[PDB]
Amino acid sequence: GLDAVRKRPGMYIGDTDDGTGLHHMVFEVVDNAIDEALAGHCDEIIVTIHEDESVSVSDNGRGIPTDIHPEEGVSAAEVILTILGVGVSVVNALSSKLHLTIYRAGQIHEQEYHHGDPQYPLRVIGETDNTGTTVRFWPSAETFSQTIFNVEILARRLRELSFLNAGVRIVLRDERINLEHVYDY
Ligand SMILES: Cc1[nH]c(C(=O)Nc2nc3c(O[C@@H](C)c4ccccc4)cc(C(=O)O)cc3s2)c(Cl)c1Cl
Repeated sequence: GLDAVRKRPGMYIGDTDDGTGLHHMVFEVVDNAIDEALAGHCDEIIVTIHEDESVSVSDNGRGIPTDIHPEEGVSAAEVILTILGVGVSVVNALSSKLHLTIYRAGQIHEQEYHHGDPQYPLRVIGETDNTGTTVRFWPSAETFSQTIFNVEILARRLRELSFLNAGVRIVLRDERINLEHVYDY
């Protein structure tokens, strides 16, 4: 039901004009990585503001499940990204593009979406000794009247999450000003 999200984004992500809803897009992805840390699976989260104005969030948790979901006939990861915290499916719906990478059970999986529509089924692209999830997303300029992330707004929330989740190392990178901050209680 991502149609409803695109039609009334304010109801799902908050104010699309004043910067709050825009930064909520990053916070929703980070909150999924924090849940992975609370469960004891993740101890490092890297949040990057890219030169292209996109944001990536990488965790070293379990990685989103990749096995086919019986009811849906597609990867569990696709079901989580494409069917309605508000959930990462809201971030996907309101992103012109989203790139998902999963490191799980010795394999690297990827899927790309445009406005929440998968471009191809989740595919294995290589081998890895690591586990975790990376989401890179480009917020839709059709939804958000401002799409430029403020490193100070992200920094304040990441500092809070670092404090509240001691033992998670949170790295904030802003490629636009070559900034890196490490939050580790
Ligand atoms: C940056 C980032 N990281 C994650 C992330 O790691 N999420 C993971 N979710 C699971 C998991 O629950 C799935 C089936 C589920 C997700 C939402 C609601 C209900 C169910 C199950 C398992 C498992 O059984 O191994 C592992 C994971 S890891 C997300 Cl989402 C985002 Cl965004």
